Amino acid sequence: HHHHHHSSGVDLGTENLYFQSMKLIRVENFEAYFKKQQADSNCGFAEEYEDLKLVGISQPKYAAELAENRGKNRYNNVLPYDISRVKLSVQTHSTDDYINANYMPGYHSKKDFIATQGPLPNTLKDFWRMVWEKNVYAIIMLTKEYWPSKQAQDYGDITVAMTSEIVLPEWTIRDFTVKNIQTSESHPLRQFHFTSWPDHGVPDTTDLLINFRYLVRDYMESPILVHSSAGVGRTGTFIAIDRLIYQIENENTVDVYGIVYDLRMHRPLMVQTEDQYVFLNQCVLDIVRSQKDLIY
Ligand SMILES: [Cl-]
Ligand code: NI
Ligand code: NI
Ligand code: NI
Ligand code: NI
Ligand code: NI
Repeated sequence: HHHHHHSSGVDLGTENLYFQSMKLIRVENFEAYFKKQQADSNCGFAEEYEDLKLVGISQPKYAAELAENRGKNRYNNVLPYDISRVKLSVQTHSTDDYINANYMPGYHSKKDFIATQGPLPNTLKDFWRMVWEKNVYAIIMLTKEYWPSKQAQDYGDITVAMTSEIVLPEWTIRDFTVKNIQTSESHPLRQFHFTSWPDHGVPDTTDLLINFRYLVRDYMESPILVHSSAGVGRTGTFIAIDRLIYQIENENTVDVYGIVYDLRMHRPLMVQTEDQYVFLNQCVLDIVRSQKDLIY
């Protein structure tokens, strides 16, 4: 009974959704389209990106604005929308449910990812609770510590213990156990840490992002938790490329505009600069160029 179509003049956000929330390009036409869009200092891509700027930002975020939850946001202007926020269980009051995090769609489902900020000192117990309560098995950390290394640490009613650390040049892979001290139930956890993605910036090469993503997929119901400082820019770019690669492999099509549109509908600022958006397109170009008769 929830399936309905809106009349005009009811929600201008929904009208935009129906009208222009997609720009689908077949891979066979993508090199020609990329050439057009990158001309004159990326004018075409800049227009796509500026058309995305107000998407999603009219949605309510009352929980995020509660006085009780102010200390739980890193920035007073990066706030989770109510509709997609990760709601935690409650012990003492309703606001116990709050964390600056959102469910983000991936290629396969609407809860494929949780996008969140790197924990604060006062939200560290909440962050590991989320990991526990939402059955997270993979964490993706994009930066340029909230976990133990030496011995087990308790964060609230959860104990975390490190079981492996492999340091590589571009990234680190850490394994943990996450154990509810009240119930004794333990889950495994793998953390994939990309170690030089600059804030507001992009990795040094497209291979680094693509190969890191494929590392995440080869080394993994349950959400993938992605975080960065604000939980939007690098986090959104990561999720986007993952969605794009699946769309290229399974469909023969690309929709960077539509995937970022969809991200913005679930959390603010996803893919936070124009260069990150252009970078997603250069990633696609390089994937397309690498996947590419005698006459008698
Ligand atoms: Cl950082
Ligand atoms: Ni229904
Ligand atoms: Ni439905
Ligand atoms: Ni219908
Ligand atoms: Ni409606
Ligand atoms: Ni900054």
